[PDB]
Amino acid sequence: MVDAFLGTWKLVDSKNFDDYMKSLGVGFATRQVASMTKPTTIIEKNGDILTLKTHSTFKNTEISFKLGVEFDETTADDRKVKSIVTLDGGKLVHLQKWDGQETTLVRELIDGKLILTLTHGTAVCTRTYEKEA
Ligand SMILES: CCCCCCCCCCCCCCCCCC(=O)O
Repeated sequence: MVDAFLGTWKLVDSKNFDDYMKSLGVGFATRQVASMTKPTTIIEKNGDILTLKTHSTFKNTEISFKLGVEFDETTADDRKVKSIVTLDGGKLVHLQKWDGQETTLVRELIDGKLILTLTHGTAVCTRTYEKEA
């Protein structure tokens, strides 16, 4: 049900990522490098386990999860969170919880592009990824 999300994706547009990072308490120097970084996101499946890799010249991350089953995660900015990823309205919705805080990472396909919407506090960031062959 997730299959159109699978593959290798490259960042091609970013709006309000600094706002999002600052809301999370990321320091200025990290925000500065991150603002010029273009990650590659690789989404693969093996049975109902999904692996999501984010690779860049700055930070790399990898998570594996079953849809609808909570997992522990340590984010790129070193938050230790309780996470769950589900399909909702055809969107891949990743909710992270820690210290009573929450943030959502929502992925939706629009005209073949992967749109990642990141919300924390009032900050709303929209990052667009395009498929690599
Ligand atoms: C792994 C590369 C992530 C993007 C560059 C480094 C950012 C580090 C500080 C902010 C981390 C916030 C949580 C992760 C944001 C992921 C954004 C994305 O996948 O495009």
